[PDB]
Amino acid sequence: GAVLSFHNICYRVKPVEKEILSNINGIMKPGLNAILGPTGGGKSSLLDVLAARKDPSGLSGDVLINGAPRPANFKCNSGYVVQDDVVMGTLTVRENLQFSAALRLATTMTNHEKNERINRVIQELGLDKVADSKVGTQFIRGVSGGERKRTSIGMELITDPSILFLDEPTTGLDSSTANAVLLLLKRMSKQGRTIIFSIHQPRYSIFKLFDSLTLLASGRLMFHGPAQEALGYFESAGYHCEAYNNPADFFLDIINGDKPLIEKLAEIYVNSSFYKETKAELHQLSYTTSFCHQLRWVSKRSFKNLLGNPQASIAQIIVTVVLGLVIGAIYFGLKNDSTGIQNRAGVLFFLTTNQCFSSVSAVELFVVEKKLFIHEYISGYYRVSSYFLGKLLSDLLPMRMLPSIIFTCIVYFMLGLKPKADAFFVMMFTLMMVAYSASSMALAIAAGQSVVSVATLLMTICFVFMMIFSGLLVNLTTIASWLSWLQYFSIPRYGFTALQHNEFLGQNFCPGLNATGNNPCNYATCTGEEYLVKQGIDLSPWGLWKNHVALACMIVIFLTIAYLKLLFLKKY
Amino acid sequence: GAVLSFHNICYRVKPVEKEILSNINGIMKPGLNAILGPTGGGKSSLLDVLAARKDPSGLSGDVLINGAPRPANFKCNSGYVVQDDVVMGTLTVRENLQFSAALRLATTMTNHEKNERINRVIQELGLDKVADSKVGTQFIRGVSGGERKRTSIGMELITDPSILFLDEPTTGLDSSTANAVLLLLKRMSKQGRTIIFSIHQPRYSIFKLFDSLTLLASGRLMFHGPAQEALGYFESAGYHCEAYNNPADFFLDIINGDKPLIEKLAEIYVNSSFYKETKAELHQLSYTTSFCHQLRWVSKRSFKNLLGNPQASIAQIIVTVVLGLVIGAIYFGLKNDSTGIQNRAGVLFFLTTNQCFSSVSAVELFVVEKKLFIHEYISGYYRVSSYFLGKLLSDLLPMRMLPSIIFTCIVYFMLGLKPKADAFFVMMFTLMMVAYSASSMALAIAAGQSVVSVATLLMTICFVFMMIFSGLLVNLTTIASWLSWLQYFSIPRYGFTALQHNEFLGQNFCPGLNATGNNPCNYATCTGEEYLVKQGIDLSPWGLWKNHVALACMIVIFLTIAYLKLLFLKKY
Ligand SMILES: CCCCCCCCCCCC(=O)OC[C@H](COP(=O)(O)OCC[N+](C)(C)C)OC(=O)CCCCCCCCCCC
Ligand SMILES: CCCCCCCCCCCC(=O)OC[C@H](COP(=O)(O)OCC[N+](C)(C)C)OC(=O)CCCCCCCCCCC
Ligand SMILES: CC[C@@]1(O)C(=O)OCc2c1cc1n(c2=O)Cc2cc3c(CN(C)C)c(O)ccc3nc2-1
Ligand SMILES: Nc1ncnc2c1ncn2[C@@H]1O[C@H](COP(=O)(O)OP(=O)(O)OP(=O)(O)O)[C@@H](O)[C@H]1O
Ligand SMILES: Nc1ncnc2c1ncn2[C@@H]1O[C@H](COP(=O)(O)OP(=O)(O)OP(=O)(O)O)[C@@H](O)[C@H]1O
Ligand SMILES: CC(C)CCC[C@@H](C)[C@H]1CC[C@H]2[C@@H]3CC=C4C[C@@H](O)CC[C@]4(C)[C@H]3CC[C@]12C
Ligand SMILES: CC(C)CCC[C@@H](C)[C@H]1CC[C@H]2[C@@H]3CC=C4C[C@@H](O)CC[C@]4(C)[C@H]3CC[C@]12C
Ligand SMILES: CC(C)CCC[C@@H](C)[C@H]1CC[C@H]2[C@@H]3CC=C4C[C@@H](O)CC[C@]4(C)[C@H]3CC[C@]12C
Ligand SMILES: CC(C)CCC[C@@H](C)[C@H]1CC[C@H]2[C@@H]3CC=C4C[C@@H](O)CC[C@]4(C)[C@H]3CC[C@]12C
Repeated sequence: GAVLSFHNICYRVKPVEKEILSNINGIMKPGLNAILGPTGGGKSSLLDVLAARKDPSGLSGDVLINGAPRPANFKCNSGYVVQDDVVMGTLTVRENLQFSAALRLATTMTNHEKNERINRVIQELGLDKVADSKVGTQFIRGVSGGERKRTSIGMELITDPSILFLDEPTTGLDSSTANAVLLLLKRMSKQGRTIIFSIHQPRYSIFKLFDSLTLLASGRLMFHGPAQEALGYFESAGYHCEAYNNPADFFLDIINGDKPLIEKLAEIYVNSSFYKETKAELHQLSYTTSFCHQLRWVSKRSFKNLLGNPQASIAQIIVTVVLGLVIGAIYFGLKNDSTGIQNRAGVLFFLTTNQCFSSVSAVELFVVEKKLFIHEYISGYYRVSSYFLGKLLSDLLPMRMLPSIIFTCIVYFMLGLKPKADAFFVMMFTLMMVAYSASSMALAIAAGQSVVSVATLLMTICFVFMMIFSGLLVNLTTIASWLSWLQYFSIPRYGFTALQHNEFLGQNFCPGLNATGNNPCNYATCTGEEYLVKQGIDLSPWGLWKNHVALACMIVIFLTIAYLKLLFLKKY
Repeated sequence: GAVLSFHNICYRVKPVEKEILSNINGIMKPGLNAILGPTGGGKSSLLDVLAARKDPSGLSGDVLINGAPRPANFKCNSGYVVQDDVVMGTLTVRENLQFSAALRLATTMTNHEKNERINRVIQELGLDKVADSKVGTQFIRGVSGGERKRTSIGMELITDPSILFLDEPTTGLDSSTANAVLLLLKRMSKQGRTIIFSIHQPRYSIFKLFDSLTLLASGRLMFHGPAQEALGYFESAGYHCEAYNNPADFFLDIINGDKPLIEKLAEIYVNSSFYKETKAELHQLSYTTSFCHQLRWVSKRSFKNLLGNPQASIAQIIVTVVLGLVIGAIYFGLKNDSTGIQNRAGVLFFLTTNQCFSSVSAVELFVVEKKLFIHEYISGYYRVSSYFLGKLLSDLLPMRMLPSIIFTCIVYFMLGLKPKADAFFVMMFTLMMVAYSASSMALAIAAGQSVVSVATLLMTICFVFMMIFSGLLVNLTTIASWLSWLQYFSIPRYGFTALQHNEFLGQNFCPGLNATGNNPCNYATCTGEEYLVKQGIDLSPWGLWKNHVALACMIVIFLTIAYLKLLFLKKY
């Protein structure tokens, strides 16, 4: 079996440094081990500390498995259940179990066998009635909290872990289901699996199931040893219970007071035989799956989440179509007359801005998953690179490409723009590039930010500032010499400039050309080239492709920054 | 005392109609009355049904207080605690208690006395350590769940209610605090207060506190009567417990199975003496505070929430200032030259759009409170009109007015616009009006909508469509005769038109005027009046003020629509 141990553990949290956990020692031999205590004692903190999930800065003690230190593949053989559930709502139960099993369990086993285990676990936890039901979403009524909790438990139970940690496995579950869950854990722990869990308000039948007990309170350790001997240990010191029915309530009624009480009990413990014995024993003793597989399964999960979140995919497509048709009707039949310039520039500007501002929604779905991503990374699911590229090939690439195609296909021929294929495809390509660059910038800004409202604000502000330098609201030749340099950071500038260059080039907007020919007018701006020059634009085709290479470089740089912001993030 | 009763209750929920509650009967005499049952049984549903919070369409039975029907002032003397807490996070505990006491309790009592009661309740619930701490927020670490729950309880406990309903008063609380809470309830119920509550996993000491028991399961009623006699009732029929320690666990172990089991037990009950007796008894028996006070306290709460939510007030002000300065630097020194027209129109358009699009954030804070508003309305806090006007005088009026002032004060003199006071104040007034109209439209759209992402999408789309008709992106004289009518629904059109009219009117943009004077150029658009005409604008001052009256009418109409959308909302 696995004989976990610890000695002289202490912990600190930061400015001022608070000591959540003080001197703690104990041994957790195979079987069933529990951690009772009141709220705020330090239950969850200790549990994470034992499962290598707290920053090692505060930790100041030795955690040893079987005497030898922590194995490097430790996280590949231990499961951890979270106090607050982390389960993708837009998926079903079975999808999530398949995902966890697929990424964590080895791929030598056939898919039929993994599905077999999944069915077995569903039976064990009593989830047949909601096996295929969707977990909670803001649009669909969610499954009951108990079923969600059992799902979180199963996602880790399927891994066949030799060591298992649970933080409040039974919170909100009715008594019968909780009894079923714990009987299952006992049946499993009688095979060598070393289980460690916290719990609130057990019943006596449960309390007889224990094999080792730990009692945390205000950081300090009150008692550690066999479950049976705890009552007698207290009996000797005092509190002749003889009246309470459930020993757990009795144990807490002493912590809660029913010189300082905490210190008194803790010193009684350190003067107990149990602590001497455990100090004696302590002193005496002292990735699974390749890159491609991770990428594929992450991308599939994101496919499903995106299709199930119908405010960034379907709403976006529909509004794009409606806008395209409306624009087509409004600007219909563009004329080479006085009004031609205004309409043409306006439509191009609108398309550019809409592409730029349509990326906020997609990244926002990337922000919310932060916590989920951290939990899944620590647990040992996927690398960082895999998660990044997966979310890219699932969200950024597919959905952002379509709007440009639809917009151009509808608009170009209704309005009456340049009647050449080259211009058509150039317009489509340019819109794609601005869209991707905006999404990249949003990812860079919003990567590793917990809150969405702040990120949305920042991105919106940045886009506004970029828009002021587009080329239509202000003429860029009037910009002061000490601020024109800012115009090179503007995505809309490159997109709009490139769209204007390929449209106005072969155009003349003064209808009377013989009349215009004899005496041209100084302040007339008849032709497209003159307007182009006045806005400060080159005429050479290099003057067009320069914007595209700039956009590509921006894409590369911003994606790299996002990857690093994720990499040096605090995953603890 | 208060002798509640019910008879033949049934309930339905809708398309297909599901019957959540079947035949139910019982009496809840003064004292302590509990409602045990498993998840999904119908606990919360029954509790709401008894407290007049379910739509009366499904209800099909008689709820009688002391034989006489439900008094009209019933909600003025009964408190109701919610299963999921509804407590304003941005406030402290004491602020919330003051708010509830101020609006619900009468104003004859002095404020010192109300504060006295608040302190007493804080002592009763054990919240001295977190009395002034802020409740959970997305920026500040939140207080523990137990303290939040106790706060929700106190907000209703302070009312001195003759009848009190609780849905899971003790969920997540540690045993000691829960014991304290229930001992408090018992001490209070021994004075005539009739308490009715649900609960999960009581302990035996608690179970002895009961005076009446109700056992719901899958809608059906399993047992109703004195707490003591329940065990013997089962004993007679079966299940010779004699082994379980806590009777509550025993009672549920029979519902959960530890021809159909549910129907069998229910029929055993209807064949019991208890049901005969209660059927016999049933057959035998068968605003506080004015408008101004509500308005003031609602407005104060919104002051505090807005100042505590630093993403719609402080961020907005700061970004406004930064944008104003940047604009001032960019367009600095506008010249009456060829470029004058483009820069002038662009700056005006930008200000208009920014005012229009800056209203999404404020309304979004109005959306999230929907659920809270419904709960507070039903409980009997405030009228609808009060809540509306309060949120208006707190959020819409103050914050939306400032941006225009700041924008104009900074911009007008840096750029070099019309050097006349009249134009300055006209510009300020116009910006105010567009801002208010946009906020009104957002309120109309977002009133009575549960989700924020959908509302944000809708408002953004509407503003975009309005913007396409502003007057700059497209010339409105080229619009087809069968779509120009849509331009009269555009707020930015009125604002932008009014800003342009008072600026370009006294301007000439062709620098060589003697050169221009001898031979004017057809396609020249030198003066401001010509450009104004070409965009399709009247020159008479009525041609300016018409936009303002239109904006005012839009404001009035949209606010009225919002009020009605709230009024005919389903408050049940
Ligand atoms: C003048 C108008 C035209 C020019 C507009 C320029 C926009 C540039 C946008 C890209 C910047 C970027 O990508 O920011 C990248 C930075 C990089 O973060 P980090 O340093 O690696 O943090 C490391 C974190 N650790 C320690 C955990 C690793 O992300 C941020 O700081 C997030 C906030 C950025 C706000 C930027 C607002 C800029 C407003 C400019 C107003 C004049
Ligand atoms: C060219 C410039 C275009 C400008 C368009 C501006 C439209 C503004 C209308 C506001 C009406 C309003 O807000 O009314 C309020 C309505 C609902 O009202 P209700 O049914 O009474 O709900 C009360 C029901 N109760 C009483 C039972 C509770 O909200 C909405 O419908 C929100 C959807 C509006 C979508 C607008 C999309 C426009 C697309 C146009 C494509 C050509
Ligand atoms: C989508 C229309 C447009 O992109 C455009 O092409 O013209 C200009 C402009 C636009 C959108 C927005 N703004 C603008 O000035 C300001 C703005 C704020 C928005 C906010 C508030 N931000 C200031 C954080 C949102 O929450 C959601 C969408 C938002 N969209 C916009
Ligand atoms: N990262 C942290 N930053 C600040 N305070 C913390 C941090 N982690 C814990 N604490 C503080 O330590 C105290 C106890 O936290 P802890 O995680 O141990 O809860 P707990 O004892 O396990 O009870 P429960 O399971 O119900 O959450 C709390 O007051 C908490 O504020
Ligand atoms: N408005 C509703 N729409 C759809 N289903 C509903 C609605 N109200 C109740 N139900 C369903 O009726 C069943 C019983 O719901 P109920 O509210 O009574 O549970 P409960 O008594 O509150 O238990 P608990 O408080 O622990 O969650 C549930 O399956 C629930 O989904
Ligand atoms: C119908 C037209 C005229 C409306 C204009 C387009 C916008 C306002 C409409 C078009 C289709 C709509 C979507 C249609 C379907 C869904 C799925 C539903 O579970 C939530 C709302 C949501 C996401 C709608 C949001 C609003 C929406 C995007
Ligand atoms: C951290 C982020 C914002 C870095 C910003 C880097 C951007 C602005 C850099 C990356 C590559 C650069 C471009 C490289 C080459 C060209 C072609 C030249 O004939 C004009 C300048 C131009 C177009 C540069 C403009 C600035 C540019 C686009
Ligand atoms: C481009 C310029 C104008 C950006 C303006 C950003 C300023 C105005 C915004 C951006 C993010 C905002 C911060 C977001 C979160 C917090 C944490 C909170 O505990 C105090 C307020 C504080 C610190 C906000 C203050 C306002 C803030 C700093
Ligand atoms: C439910 C919502 C969309 C109501 C829409 C009502 C708006 C569009 C109505 C309300 C008041 C109306 C305005 C009242 C007076 C004038 C002045 C006149 O010289 C031109 C028309 C104009 C400007 C009207 C246009 C239409 C108008 C603005």
